[PDB]
Amino acid sequence: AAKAVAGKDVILAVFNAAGDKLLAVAGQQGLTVNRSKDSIEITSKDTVGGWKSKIGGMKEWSIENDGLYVADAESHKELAKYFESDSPVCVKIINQASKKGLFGGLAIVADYSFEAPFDEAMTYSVKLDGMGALVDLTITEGGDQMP
Amino acid sequence: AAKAVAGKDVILAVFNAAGDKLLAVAGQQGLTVNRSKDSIEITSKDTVGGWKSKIGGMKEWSIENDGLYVADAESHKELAKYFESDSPVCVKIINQASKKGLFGGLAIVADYSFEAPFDEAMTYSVKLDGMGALVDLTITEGGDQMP
Amino acid sequence: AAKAVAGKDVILAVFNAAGDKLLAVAGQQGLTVNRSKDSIEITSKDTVGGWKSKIGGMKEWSIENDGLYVADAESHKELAKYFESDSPVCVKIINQASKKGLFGGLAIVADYSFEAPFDEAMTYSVKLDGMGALVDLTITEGGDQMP
Amino acid sequence: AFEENLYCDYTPGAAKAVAGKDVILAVFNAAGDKLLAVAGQQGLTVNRSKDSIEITSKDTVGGWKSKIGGMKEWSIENDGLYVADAESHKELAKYFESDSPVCVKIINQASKKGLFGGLAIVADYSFEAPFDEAMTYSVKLDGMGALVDLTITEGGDQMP
Amino acid sequence: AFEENLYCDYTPGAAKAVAGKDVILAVFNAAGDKLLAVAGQQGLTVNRSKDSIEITSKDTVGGWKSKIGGMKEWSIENDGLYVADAESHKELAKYFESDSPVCVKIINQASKKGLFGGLAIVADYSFEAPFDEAMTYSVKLDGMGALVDLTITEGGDQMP
Amino acid sequence: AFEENLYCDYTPGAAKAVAGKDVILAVFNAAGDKLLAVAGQQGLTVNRSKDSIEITSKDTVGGWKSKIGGMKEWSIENDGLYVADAESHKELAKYFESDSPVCVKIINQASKKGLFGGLAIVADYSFEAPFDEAMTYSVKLDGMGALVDLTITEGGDQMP
Amino acid sequence: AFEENLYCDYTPGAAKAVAGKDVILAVFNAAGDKLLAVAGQQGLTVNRSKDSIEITSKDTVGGWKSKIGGMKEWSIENDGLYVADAESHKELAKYFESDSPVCVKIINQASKKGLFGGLAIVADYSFEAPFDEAMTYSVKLDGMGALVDLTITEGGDQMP
Amino acid sequence: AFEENLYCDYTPGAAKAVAGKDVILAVFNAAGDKLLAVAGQQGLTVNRSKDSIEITSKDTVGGWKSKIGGMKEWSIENDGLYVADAESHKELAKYFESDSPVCVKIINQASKKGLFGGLAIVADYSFEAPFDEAMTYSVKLDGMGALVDLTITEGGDQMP
Amino acid sequence: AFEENLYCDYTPGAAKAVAGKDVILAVFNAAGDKLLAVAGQQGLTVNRSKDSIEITSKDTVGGWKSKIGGMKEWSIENDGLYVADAESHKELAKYFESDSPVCVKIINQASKKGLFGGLAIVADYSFEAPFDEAMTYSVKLDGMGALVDLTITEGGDQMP
Amino acid sequence: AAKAVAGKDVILAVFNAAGDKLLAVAGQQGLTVNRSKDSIEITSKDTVGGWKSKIGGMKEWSIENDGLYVADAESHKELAKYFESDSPVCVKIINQASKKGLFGGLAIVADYSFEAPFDEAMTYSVKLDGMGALVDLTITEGGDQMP
Amino acid sequence: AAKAVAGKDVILAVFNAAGDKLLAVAGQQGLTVNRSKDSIEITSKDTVGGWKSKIGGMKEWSIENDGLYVADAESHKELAKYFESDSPVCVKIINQASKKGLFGGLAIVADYSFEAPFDEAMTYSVKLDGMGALVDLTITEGGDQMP
Amino acid sequence: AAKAVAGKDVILAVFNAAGDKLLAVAGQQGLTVNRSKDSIEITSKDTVGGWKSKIGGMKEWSIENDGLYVADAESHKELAKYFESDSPVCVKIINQASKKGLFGGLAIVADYSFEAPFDEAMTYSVKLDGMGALVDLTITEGGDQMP
Repeated sequence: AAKAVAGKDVILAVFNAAGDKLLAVAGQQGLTVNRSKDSIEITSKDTVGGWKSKIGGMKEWSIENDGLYVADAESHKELAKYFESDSPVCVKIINQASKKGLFGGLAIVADYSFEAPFDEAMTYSVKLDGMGALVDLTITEGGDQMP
Repeated sequence: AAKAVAGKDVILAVFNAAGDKLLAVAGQQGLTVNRSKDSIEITSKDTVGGWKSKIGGMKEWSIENDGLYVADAESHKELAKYFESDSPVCVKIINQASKKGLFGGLAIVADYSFEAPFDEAMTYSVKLDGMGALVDLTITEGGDQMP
Repeated sequence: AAKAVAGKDVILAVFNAAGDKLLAVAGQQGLTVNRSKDSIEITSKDTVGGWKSKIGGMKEWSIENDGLYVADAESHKELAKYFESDSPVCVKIINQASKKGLFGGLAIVADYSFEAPFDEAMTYSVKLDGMGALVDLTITEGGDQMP
Repeated sequence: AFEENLYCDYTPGAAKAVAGKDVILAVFNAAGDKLLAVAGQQGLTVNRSKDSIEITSKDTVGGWKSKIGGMKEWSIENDGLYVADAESHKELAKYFESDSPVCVKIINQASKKGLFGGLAIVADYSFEAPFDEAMTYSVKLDGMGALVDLTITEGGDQMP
Repeated sequence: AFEENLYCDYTPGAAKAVAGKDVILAVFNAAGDKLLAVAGQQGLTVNRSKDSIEITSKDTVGGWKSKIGGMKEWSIENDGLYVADAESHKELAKYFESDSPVCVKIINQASKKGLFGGLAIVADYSFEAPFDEAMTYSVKLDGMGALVDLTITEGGDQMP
Repeated sequence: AFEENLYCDYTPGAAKAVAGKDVILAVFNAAGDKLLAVAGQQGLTVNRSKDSIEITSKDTVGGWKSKIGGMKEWSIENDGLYVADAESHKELAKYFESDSPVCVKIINQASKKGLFGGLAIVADYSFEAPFDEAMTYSVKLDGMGALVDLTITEGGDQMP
Repeated sequence: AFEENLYCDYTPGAAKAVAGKDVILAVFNAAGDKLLAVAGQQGLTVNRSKDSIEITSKDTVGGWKSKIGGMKEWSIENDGLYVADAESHKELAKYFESDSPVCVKIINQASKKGLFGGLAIVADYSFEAPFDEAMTYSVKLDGMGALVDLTITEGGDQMP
Repeated sequence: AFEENLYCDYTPGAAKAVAGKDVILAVFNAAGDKLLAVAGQQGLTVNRSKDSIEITSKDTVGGWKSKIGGMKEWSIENDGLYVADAESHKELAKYFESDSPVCVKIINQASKKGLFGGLAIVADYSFEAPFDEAMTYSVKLDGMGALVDLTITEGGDQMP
Repeated sequence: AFEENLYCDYTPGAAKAVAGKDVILAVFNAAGDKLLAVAGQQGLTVNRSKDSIEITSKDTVGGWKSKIGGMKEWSIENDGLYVADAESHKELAKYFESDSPVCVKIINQASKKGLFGGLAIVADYSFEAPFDEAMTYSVKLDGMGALVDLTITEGGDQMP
Repeated sequence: AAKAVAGKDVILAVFNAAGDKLLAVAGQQGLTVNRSKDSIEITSKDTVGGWKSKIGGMKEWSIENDGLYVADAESHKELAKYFESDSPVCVKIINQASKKGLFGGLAIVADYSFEAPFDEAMTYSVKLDGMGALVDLTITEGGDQMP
Repeated sequence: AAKAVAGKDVILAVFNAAGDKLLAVAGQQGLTVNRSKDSIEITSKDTVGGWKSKIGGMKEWSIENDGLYVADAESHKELAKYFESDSPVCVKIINQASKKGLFGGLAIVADYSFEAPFDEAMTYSVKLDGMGALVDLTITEGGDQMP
Repeated sequence: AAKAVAGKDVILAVFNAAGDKLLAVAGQQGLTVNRSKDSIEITSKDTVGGWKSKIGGMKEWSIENDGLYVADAESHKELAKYFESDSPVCVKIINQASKKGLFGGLAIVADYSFEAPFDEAMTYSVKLDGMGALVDLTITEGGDQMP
């Protein structure tokens, strides 16, 4: 196999308003994807043993991406438009090395903040909150649009 | 393009009481702009799937700025008046290298505090809470009054 | 005796969908097994002494795992299937040095998250919440299927 | 799911629970040919009560109060998200204004088994519009006659 | 918005939710030519109830209590931030002092569709002045007559 | 405050709020020449209620319950910190023991505009002294007639 | 467990506690041969009350009102997780519809000792299905006669 | 405390607050010569109310309801820590069983001024003993007659 | 404990507090020879109330209602952990079923002083078994006559 | 101007009991002045836009000063009396180099704590909670009594 | 005197199920004996002064022990049985250098978790919650059984 | 003056049961004295200004003391007796260099724990919570017994 995938090869990609171009957000430096599921309590004391009973609940997901900020790139000119208009955004995760998509979904820009240290470059941070199903493209055929 | 914006060129500017001067806050050493949106829950389980559904909620913004404190400069004697008079203040974010405005809005001085360590220079911290819309000047035409 | 067990010799393994193959989670780098019990307070102050009285409650367990992520790994292609289908999953802990099983049980994939730096390899994290009893195999006879 | 099920007991002998995301309230349309699930559902409560008449006779040994059972009533409350365009809510309003009996059913949409069917009356059709929330609706149905239990009676599996 | 909607589905088939910031209360002015949106609105409650008369006959097989639907009534509750200078607030006071029946409407200002219009009486017009908050008002309107549902009836879309 | 108000809109077109620290209760002295602000004020509530007389006639088409406007009453709740030697607090007690009507006014200091004036009786003058807090008082006023709304009428703007 | 029990006293002389996971409500089937434990039990409440008749006679020195004991009543409230297919939950419906009295027993399944057995009527068999949890049931039984305390009377220890 | 009080203003013009730790309830002994402060005082509530009589006549212009003041009443509720051997608690019981009126005075021990004196009867003398706390008592006093305030009337300054 | 007690005052001049772990409820057995402390005690509440008769006559100067105290009543509420085999619990049930008055006493087990003795009726004897806790019990006793206060009367200190 | 103020020149001074002597708190090693205001929420959603509305709240202030502790110092025999007597203390902040006062006000000694390491000298910490207005002496005329 | 006691000399010991043997739990590397007493507040402000009156409340204790985990050690084969059976366990803290016992008690295994990093040895952590009195053997005579 | 006080000279001592002997706790390495006062909020907004009004509340104090633990020392054989017997302890903080007492008061032993690290010596920690007045000896005459 590959035995690893270098972190500099997976990127976040945003669909433009018409959906014609998959713009990779410029200045990407970090990325984390959270996928969680709740747990319900079916603990009813008619069962032998001594262990607590649980089942699976609801699933949700989120994405955090931060990096260097340039305000002129078309990718950052779209994130502002989506943020101000409260429109759902289409996000995809691309392994630009193996040329395969990873995870696509609809998200809402929960945060768009950025910092300007005096001895560094102005860095930006983005949080996207999950809106519906996060389609696992590693288990589902298709989803390989490159840009 | 630019591929980056060095942090020593993004500054915070404040409109004076009359509004005729855009005074740059002296002693600036750090700048953080936070922009957040709430996320509402509409999970009703007559919907197929298995992912917890959300929409985007209400938007808010704020600015933190810290640095060296100078007591006699014009800028620092106006933040005192704004804090004391309980008046909204007009704030702007300026890229003093690219000479483009970034974000302007009305803000409230929520925190105006400072520290005087013995073996260092006496530093100040400022927090401004957003009152209403924060205009993204990177997507809107205008907003370039420099000083 | 052994006086110790090297930490690279203890691994986490998962049963496939039909349960005919025990697959070691590819990319394993860390592991933590948490087993906790509740405590009930029975302080009825008709009792001489002066120390607070307690008894035992219910027992829960969970597993934290993390390591390097390989997308094509069939074990990683099965954890996704278990997470998506909300189906209980059979997990086991193997000491590959002594070829002895340690802990097996049914769990729910509560969290399946992964994060990718810019200067490192893409890492993955898994949280498994106990769906009932976790049978310790070091006290009970059996449980030694190796793969 | 193997090793002779030594620690993983996958044997199905019961469910031990029914997730609330699977019990749904359904209403028959005006024609009675289509079962519609009330859209935006988020809660459901079925109350079944029986009156208790006292028959205490003051010439009996003991010291306990004697009681007998009376009549039975049933009611349903259901709240959730309100979408005024859903045809199910375009059906509830017509029943509310027409003062007509309405046919209601409770479906375990995961077990594909009916639970309780009956004829009820829309006693209250109210809803809330918080400024920072989504508009929620509340529905109260008062029973008109017997609530037929489908867990002990055959049939009642019209799924939609 | 592409890849054949493999993961992003924007297809319009419903709303699936109605944000409460999209539903407002509108009041007709005295002359009836201007619909004023009550300024400072923050909460909205609509109550619609029907009684239940019992006709339990002691000669009916079964064991359940028989009923029919009673009289119908309705009411509105509102509350929000109060300014004494707004014209809409300058109309509620006039109606309250004059005992004049007031025409009220519920507007989905997002979908541009009316919901409920009717004549009501201002039963309660109260307000508070908390020292560490903003002075806020609460209004109760008791329904006089039918609550004309605009979701089933055609028309009633005056937005102002 | 400039750039043609491109992002900072300083135009005053309304208040959009009235902070609760601006609405005070004022009481006329015995002579009626001095308006005293009740010292230590921390909370205020004004209740205005109207009764509803039902005229439901069993010969009306429709299906909704008919009601009209009844009689109107009003009351005021105040609470705050109590200092015994304050002139205002030495006057409410006098009105309380003498059972005399007391003239009350609601004043917005920021707008310098009267809101509501009337005659009331102190139906309750109670206060608590928690050990770990400051001793606070509460006053309940019931009004015998017209609560004149100064937001729609001319005059009545005395500040004290 | 040793060192002459210097710091560890394992001596059994009482229970000093009875965990709630050891008290089970059980029901006799229609035939009366099978004792079924109500599946999904999560809470239990036993209420036993007596009335108090007053005999305050004014010709008695003192100043305290005199009372005696009235009649005795008892009831059981039990709530928990609900599965419709369970055998115990299927008799409760049959008992509830048939008005038939039900024999109920409360058992310390850890001590294998009966506590309270008697006849009761199912006054309420209601249940709720929240959308974000498992659907739960609640049961109320009112006692028609004596509740025999098995802790002071010999017998009554059937385990199922 | 200087620089012409440029920033530090001590100048006494009021108290602006009265700490609750300075307000203590005290009772007169049976002989009436010793004023004892109830030990363990932790809470105090002095309620004073006046009834309202309605004089609504259907021939009055306006549109509001007419009322006057009725009869007045007062009561005191004091709770705190309880010790059995204190003289104050060894005097309250003597009043309680003997059903004798007790003279009560509420005193500001800081300003050395009395506030309210009266004659009351212990209508409720209860106390609580939580296991993980100190045992707490509560007292309710109902007055027979006038509650003479000492803030408007001269005198009543005996401290003990 | 020294340096002339300059900062450490070890002189006992009062208690200033009585922890609730030192106040227990004890009952007399059927023979009346053993004082048994209720096992599993965790709470205790003693209520002592007195009625108030109004004697307001409409020819009295003032404005306050005239009141005189009526009859006196007392009651006790206890709760805590329940163990079935405890002797005190095997005595309480016998009194509950037999309608026999029980002699009850409140004991300060630290100071070895009796507090209150009386005769009571077990009005309520209920207990709960939450699934994630220990089975708890609650007892209500209503007094048939005078509750003898032992803090004012000499005697009554039988400790067990 | 000065472009900065050295931190070893900002000191805290306390008025004595009679108010005749402004004592510099002996042992000063640090100083922090916090000034905060609250924020009221006035979101009325009959207003177009999409950004959250706020107004000015309630203002308060506090000071924390820490350093080395000398018990026999006159200033440390005054703080103890104020702390024990529950009396307001008049505090002032001095730029002892520029001979200009900064802020004066009445405060309550909320905390007076001190810690004594084994291998270092005995240090003390003081917290003063503001009772009312913190008068700024930089935008107001006067207030320059040095001692 | 000794003026110190080495930390490699204090050990935790467990009485087995029969109680005939005192087991030194293998792999010990850390101990923590926490003993706390609650405080009840008796502030009644009829008392002169100005300080908050308190009394002593209820007492409790707990033990934390972490170290290397060798599963085959028969000492660990008793901790597992106690954890699974919810039976109280007799615990003694022993100074193997002075040959004196310190603290005996009846405790419950409230937490039994362990960690397996790939670059270290498998470490285990155990929490024991006190069910009643912790007998201090330093004051009381007896309690000197080592094994 | 002194301008400083060495931390190795501020030492904690407690009184024995009879109170005839002042014993310094053997093995102490640290000491912390906390003295706190509450603050009520009395903002009545009929007042001009714009700041928040506060008065002082109740006062209470506490002591933290940790160091090396030696069991045979008589002083540690007195703290254990107090902790077991729930009796108040008279504690005094003295300056063994200037032979001056600082603070005396009654306290309860709220927390008496200790650590046994593998590569260190056994260390102990003590928390004392006072019931009422902590009389400071630096402003009052007396309290000067060293032993």
